[PDB]
Amino acid sequence: DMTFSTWTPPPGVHSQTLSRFFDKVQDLGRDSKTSSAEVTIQNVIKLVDELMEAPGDVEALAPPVRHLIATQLLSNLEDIMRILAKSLPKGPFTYISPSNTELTLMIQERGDKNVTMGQSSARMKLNWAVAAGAEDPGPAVAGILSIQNMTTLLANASLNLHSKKQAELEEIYESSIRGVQLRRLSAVNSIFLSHNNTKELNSPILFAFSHLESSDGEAGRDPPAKDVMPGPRQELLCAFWKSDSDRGGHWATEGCQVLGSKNGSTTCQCSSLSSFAILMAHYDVEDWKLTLITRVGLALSLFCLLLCILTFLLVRPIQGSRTTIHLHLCICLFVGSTIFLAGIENEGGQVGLRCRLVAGLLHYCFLAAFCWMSLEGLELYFLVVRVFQGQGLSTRWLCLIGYGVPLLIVGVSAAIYSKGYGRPRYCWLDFEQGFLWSFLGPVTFIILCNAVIFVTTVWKLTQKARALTITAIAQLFLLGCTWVFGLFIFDDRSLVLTYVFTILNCLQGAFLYLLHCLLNKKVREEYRKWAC
Ligand SMILES: *[C@@H]1O[C@H](CO)[C@@H](O)[C@H](O)[C@H]1NC(C)=O
Ligand SMILES: *[C@@H]1O[C@H](CO)[C@@H](O)[C@H](O)[C@H]1NC(C)=O
Ligand SMILES: *[C@@H]1O[C@H](CO)[C@@H](O)[C@H](O)[C@H]1NC(C)=O
Repeated sequence: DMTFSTWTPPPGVHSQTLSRFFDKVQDLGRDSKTSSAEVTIQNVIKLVDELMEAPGDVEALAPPVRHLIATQLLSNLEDIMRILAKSLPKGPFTYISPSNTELTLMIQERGDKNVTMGQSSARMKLNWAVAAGAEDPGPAVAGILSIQNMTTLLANASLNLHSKKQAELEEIYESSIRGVQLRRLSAVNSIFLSHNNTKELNSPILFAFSHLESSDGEAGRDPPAKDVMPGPRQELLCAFWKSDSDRGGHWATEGCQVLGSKNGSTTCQCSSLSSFAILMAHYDVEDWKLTLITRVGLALSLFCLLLCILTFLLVRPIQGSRTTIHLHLCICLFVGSTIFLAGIENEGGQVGLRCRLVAGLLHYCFLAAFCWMSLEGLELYFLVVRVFQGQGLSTRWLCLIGYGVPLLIVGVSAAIYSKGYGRPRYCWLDFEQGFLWSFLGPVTFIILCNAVIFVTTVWKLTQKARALTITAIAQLFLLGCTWVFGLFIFDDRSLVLTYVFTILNCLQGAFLYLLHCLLNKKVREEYRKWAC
């Protein structure tokens, strides 16, 4: 037969088990027969099977060395199959190893017929023109090899993501990717033509790769594979093995695309030919998490609001409409901050029911606190207009307005934009599909109402209540500034605006407690009465 290639380890690599494998490869190639060429190919495949079954000291090597060895082994297997392919007559050649390694070969004359080959692991529909070769005048050579336990060699493999592929993935996930963990599905490991120049195809070729299930039952009787449910943080790879100058080799996905997956199969279309395999690759991505600074600041604001609520609940001299409004505004702020601490973080998952509920209650607590501030302004207006006679406004109407107007707004918005609640990064509203206008509508309308109320109250007072109007205006400004800076903490790469948001929460709690409780004299007298 024709001269066989000498199989050598990669330079600088020492391994006794691999040397034992290559010595048998060389001796078999020395003693191979023309009628045993396809036997020689199967024997080489069985030697690969034994090498997998006896990993030895290969795993003790560096991963880049192991990947380089695996690339060399698959390349040599392609070379020896190509060499002995011309030694075989025309026709298909299909063999299954006792270690369940499938190899398909096919020899036909030159032509442009659409040829669909494959038995179990894969189905390759290719144009036969490229199988003949650009310069080879002999019969066309093409084949597919599938080996199941490259995990012996391809452990902790690396995936090189293309720049535009990274840009698309980060647009999909809306932040950076730490890395990729690779879990393959198929045993397909080699697709080759007659000539070695298969780096580019003038026409894409379709493949139907099936993924074997490692069942412990009788072989050949298993049903077709059940489809794996795709998760949020994972997408399906029609990948190939490409050598690398720095780490031996890596997985790559460019030039290939996914078309569908059913009956235990995945349909891929590729612009080139190489070692193809289907990966079920989970992407490791960091999730936006509140910093310790922000958590401590929110805890301090919660403490201040708790002191406020206890004071407004227990100090009996100060009971009134203003105290009721401050009580309920502090309650809404406390509940909103508690929900923010407990559920703004989305721990690297999809937008579930809990995340959507957290976004809904955050919006409700927002609108309720804002409407209770508006109620405080409205009662100041009513007090000034009636020239301080009184009777206020009943707490039942106050609780209807400040807890039902937000309920109506949130219910309507969640009935229209149910998909706009919760994001994969944080449990807060998403402003796509015109949700920004529908969210700023009620907010800007109540801002306009508050501004009208405050300017009318100031105008009426110009013709102790001016101090209350100033305090209400400053409190509204502080709450609005806190919320506005609470919307830009998620976007910013450098969390310097989170410092401002934390400081604004701290100042909001301190402002409420100082102005409404500490600077109050009846509150202090009640405090010393309790502490006596
Ligand atoms: C493949 O063989 C390795 C040992 O070399 C073993 O750890 C692994 O579980 C096997 N996997 C399958 C699917 O046989
Ligand atoms: C990746 O390699 C590390 C050792 O660096 C090992 O602890 C870990 O189990 C490996 N994980 C996979 C999926 O190979
Ligand atoms: C393959 O699955 C589809 C449903 O996705 C089913 O309609 C079809 O009958 C199945 N065929 C085989 C051979 O399992």
